[PDB]
Amino acid sequence: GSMRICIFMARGLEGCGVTKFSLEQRDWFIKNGHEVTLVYAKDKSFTRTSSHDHKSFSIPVILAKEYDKALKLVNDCDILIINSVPATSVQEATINNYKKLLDNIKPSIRVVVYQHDHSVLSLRRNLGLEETVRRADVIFSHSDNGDFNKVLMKEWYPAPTVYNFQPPMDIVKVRSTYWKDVSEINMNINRWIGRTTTWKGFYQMFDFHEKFLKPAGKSTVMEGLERSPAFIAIKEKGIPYEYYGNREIDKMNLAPNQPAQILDCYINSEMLERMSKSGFGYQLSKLNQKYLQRSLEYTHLELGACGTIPVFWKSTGENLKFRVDNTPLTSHDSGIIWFDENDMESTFERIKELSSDRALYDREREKAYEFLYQHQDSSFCFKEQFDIITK
Amino acid sequence: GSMRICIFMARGLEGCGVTKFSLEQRDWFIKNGHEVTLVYAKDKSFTRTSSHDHKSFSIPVILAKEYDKALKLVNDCDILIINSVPATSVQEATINNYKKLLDNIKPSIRVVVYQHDHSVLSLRRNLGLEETVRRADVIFSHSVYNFQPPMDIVKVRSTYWKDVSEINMNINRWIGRTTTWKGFYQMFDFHEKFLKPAGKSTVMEGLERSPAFIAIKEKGIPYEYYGNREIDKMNLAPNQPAQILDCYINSEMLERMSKSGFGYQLSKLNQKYLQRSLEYTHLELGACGTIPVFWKSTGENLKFRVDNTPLTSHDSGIIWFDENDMESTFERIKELSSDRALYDREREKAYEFLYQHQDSSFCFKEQFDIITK
DNA sequence: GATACTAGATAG
DNA sequence: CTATCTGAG
Ligand SMILES: O=c1ccn([C@@H]2O[C@H](COP(=O)(O)OP(=O)(O)O)[C@@H](O)[C@H]2O)c(=O)[nH]1
Ligand SMILES: O=c1ccn([C@@H]2O[C@H](COP(=O)(O)OP(=O)(O)O)[C@@H](O)[C@H]2O)c(=O)[nH]1
Ligand SMILES: [Cl-]
Repeated sequence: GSMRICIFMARGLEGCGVTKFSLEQRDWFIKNGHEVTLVYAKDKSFTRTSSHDHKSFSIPVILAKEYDKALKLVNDCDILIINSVPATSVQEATINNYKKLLDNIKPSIRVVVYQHDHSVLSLRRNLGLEETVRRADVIFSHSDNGDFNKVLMKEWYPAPTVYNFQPPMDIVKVRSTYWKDVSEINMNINRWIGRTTTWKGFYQMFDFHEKFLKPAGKSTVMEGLERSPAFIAIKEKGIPYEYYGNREIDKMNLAPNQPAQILDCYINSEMLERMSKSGFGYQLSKLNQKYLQRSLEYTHLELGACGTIPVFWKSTGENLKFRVDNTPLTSHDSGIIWFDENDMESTFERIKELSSDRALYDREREKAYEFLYQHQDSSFCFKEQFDIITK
Repeated sequence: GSMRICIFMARGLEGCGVTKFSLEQRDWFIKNGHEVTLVYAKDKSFTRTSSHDHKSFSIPVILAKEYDKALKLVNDCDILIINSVPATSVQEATINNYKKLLDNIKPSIRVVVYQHDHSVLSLRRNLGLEETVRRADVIFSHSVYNFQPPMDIVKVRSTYWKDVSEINMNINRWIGRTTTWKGFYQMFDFHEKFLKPAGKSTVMEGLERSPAFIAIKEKGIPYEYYGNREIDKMNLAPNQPAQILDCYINSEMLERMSKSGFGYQLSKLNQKYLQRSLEYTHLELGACGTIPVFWKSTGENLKFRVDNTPLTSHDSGIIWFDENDMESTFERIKELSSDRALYDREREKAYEFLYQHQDSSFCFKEQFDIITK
């Protein structure tokens, strides 16, 4: 009903899914007639702060020394949406003032908390999440069976209702901006996008390239594999690769019989353009079923929306439920290739078929785009969330 | 016996440690009967070029358009000492001519290369380091032979050492640069929690402006900034924030330090970069007559030149600043500020220890012998 | 195969 | 502070 919305990332602007969600959320609220202020605590900085285009509208605030500025911001809205909380690495002043903010927000402001993390390992790396949840008037999580719901919430309430949510994207806009004529897509390029955490399936991508793609003369690119501590393991296993920074992308060896070409971190818009011209995009996220309900990740949606053939993790499609009828995603003729770890041959065979038949290729991606649109477009999902928020 | 030495700073004259080493090296060679020419590439300019007194003899050359001039200079010596190489921010003409230079000097010239960098991050900003190693006849590193950047400690004392009666015990002077391992955050902290409340004053010289100040501000650290122009407007009275000087003239700082109760050099060098090498700012404190306050782990990681034992295992008169127990550090400082006799006793100790550890008379002799045979 | 997941230092 | 590089809990 035409309200003022303050979207708050108290952990900081990290540049990944929480930042992307906040940006898509802002867009939806603006598109639907509401006013939005996007605020983030800058007490902690992150590598991917520039990955998304937010600087022309985001408002940074140092919780440690600008409590007053933060307080006026969060209190100048009708609905306060908190998508992240301070990390366990911040100084006492930061968590102290954050907690102080929670206590001094007008009682009338509707506080909505979205928990974006899955594993308890990540959930524990938060400070003030308990007081955040206690002040929340509405709470969303990615799964009724996840650690947030089954571990933390039971720990705090031995209780408010926790609603499920999917992180939506304006899939129409992405396509309108990057979709390419199939004739301009290089069937030899296989592009994986993700992060350096085991459940993103980087090991499986290296394995698939070594056993099927490389031998078949194809090229593999992996974007987003930052050299964080987790990357140490890739070095210890002795996996072959060629690493490139963001200022040396054009110096990437995209010829056959080459190791996987790795990119550190990417600018979202630049990646979408490269992907729109890539034969196959890979998103191998493979979370434990307990974390899956209806949520695909932004990288899943980005593949389908930009026009490449999406290659997803089978068990992920099997354990996720289509938004329209709650049926497994794998039960639909979506055009998506469900990467099978125990049978990569069939996976590569499907890829071969598509690579040699532009018509079949085009038909299949059109199916993927419409399937993904129906499943997680902002026009549907944010409306569901809005109804729950204003319930 | 006497020889012609050309000291070449191909990166340019930055005005810090490499520049200081080059000038001290020139002094030692000249002092020991050798002819010296000091050459530097002016392709890249720097802020602290005038920090050290070199204009009366230094020879600038633009590698990009004075190759012939450069070639005749570096070829006009018996020993060529290369103390720095071109930065990656130089135009192709600069590095191209530098490599060409290495390939055209007489094969008979002894080329000595000194690697002053510590972290690999500083190394990756060096060009032509490949061909430099190839042409090099002798190579030195801080931690291939090891070396310590020596200074003529006795000469500094002789020029600035003041009677304890002339020293202001309330002044705490930190010297360094705007890079976290120089320990400026610890100095700010120490002033806030111990020095300021005790009515003491703190001056921090060398903190050049940089993006790091964005972080200093965000942390809400109080400070008053001064350019080398209005050093006269510096408020040294009690109850003041740390007083910062952006850049300093070496000779001027030594004079200021010689009259300061305590000098601080809080560089924290990971044990990997530490072997025997202290920095010039370390030596400068002990040489001008102030009480040196150094970083504890730095002294624990470094080995004394005389017997290879940790510096901290000696009764050196040096106050080892302990981030984990700053109160004890402050109590040590108070103790010395109260008894001028004890104060004099400790610095005399510091001077002799530092002299024995890294005076040019010892270190440059050691390096010359390595260079010779 | 914890492939079960997720800093610290230094230069400009 | 951001970008970049080493190599952990
Ligand atoms: O270096 C990177 C890494 C990620 N992203 C984007 O950040 C979002 C990450 O959301 P997702 O839920 O897919 O992954 P996660 O939040 O778990 O990293 C997606 O829009 C990615 O395209 C980006 O622009 N650059
Ligand atoms: O603004 C400044 C900064 C430094 N120095 C001098 O430059 C040298 C720096 O060498 P050091 O090894 O102490 O540290 P670096 O700056 O080379 O890492 C010392 O003689 C300092 O006194 C100076 O004269 N002015
Ligand atoms: Cl220098």
